[PDB]
Amino acid sequence: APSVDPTKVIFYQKKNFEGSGDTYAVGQDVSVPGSLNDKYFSVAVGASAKVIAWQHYNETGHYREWTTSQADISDIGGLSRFRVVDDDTR
Ligand SMILES: [Ca+2]
Ligand SMILES: [K+]
Repeated sequence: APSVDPTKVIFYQKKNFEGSGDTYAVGQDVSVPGSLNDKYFSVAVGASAKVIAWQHYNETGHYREWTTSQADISDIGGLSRFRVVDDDTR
């Protein structure tokens, strides 16, 4: 994965971290823009950042927690909403 600052994550519209990336940071709750809905397919995850992610905008459907970089997030079945939070198990 490309280098990413500890408190940040970068979403890509291709698998394997290809193409231009969109950077988000700890403290952001994001409903993905209409034009980018379901279009993110990999994510570089910074050392102190954690992504809480949902298939649907209303925080339902396939659910994921990503604490490490993901080369393929196809399995969430179309990413629509996520939060970037401090990377802590508690
Ligand atoms: Ca979706
Ligand atoms: K992390």
